[PDB]
Amino acid sequence: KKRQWALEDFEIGRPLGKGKFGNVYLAREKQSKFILALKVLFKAQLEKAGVEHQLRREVEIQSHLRHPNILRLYGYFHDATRVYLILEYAPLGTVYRELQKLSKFDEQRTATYITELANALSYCHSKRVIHRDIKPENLLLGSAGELKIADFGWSVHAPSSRRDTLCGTLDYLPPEMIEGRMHDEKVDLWSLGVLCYEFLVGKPPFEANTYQETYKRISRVEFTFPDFVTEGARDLISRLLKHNPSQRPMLREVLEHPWITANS
Ligand SMILES: O=C(O)c1ccc(Nc2nccc(Nc3ccccc3C(=O)O)n2)cc1
Repeated sequence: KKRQWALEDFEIGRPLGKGKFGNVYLAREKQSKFILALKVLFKAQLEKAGVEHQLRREVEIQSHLRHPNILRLYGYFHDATRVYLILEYAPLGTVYRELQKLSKFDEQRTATYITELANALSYCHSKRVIHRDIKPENLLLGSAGELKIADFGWSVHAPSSRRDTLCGTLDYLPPEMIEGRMHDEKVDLWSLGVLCYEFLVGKPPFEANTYQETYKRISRVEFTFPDFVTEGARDLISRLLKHNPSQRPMLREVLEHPWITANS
């Protein structure tokens, strides 16, 4: 690295999105004309949530990991009242919008995203990095439409223990992370299972009206397949969404699954 920037090196463009600790803007590196994403955090909005030692992880991890399906993080710098992150810019938005845009995905688009996803995960896992936060809203799209994993905020070394207060929805967490038990790389395989189901049905398999009824549905692994989901998909999803971490497949089996060869 060896490059410390300032808000003055970038011409902020249109607001890409968000509203949490801050926003994400399209931005232009004045010197080289380079285009990227600049995510701003108000600093104050962070401290009062103690992410200090977690946003620290988001920045450090996502910085060293380099893979075509991982969103690259270039560097960062703090304002007088803020903290900006210099991220790779993903031209086609989040996968979350792609969904509200098509409702469901076909078996080739689902099989392909699941592929790129498994490869990308197999990499982080090659390095004991577990994401634990695979939402279709933490999945971007590169200029050629390839899936790109982002927001390694909840990322962590593994095997590990979850203190973590686990704020938002449970739609994507496995019985172990929700019943606050220990866990490993296998948590990212249950998530891959959910995504697959969501990419094909339009909603997650455990979706509920309350955090509490989802919690049940998850721990008891209670999910059903609408009539259109093909067998080959039910199979893979049923293989991934098994309660016992050790019984879920490896990524090879996922990248080799018969039905997975209905992609690109
Ligand atoms: O549709 C659009 O206009 C749209 C949405 C997304 C992108 N890409 C992009 N690139 C880099 C970072 C990034 N962060 C986010 C942007 C909005 C919401 C959440 C995030 C995030 O941090 O995951 N989003 C481009 C256009």
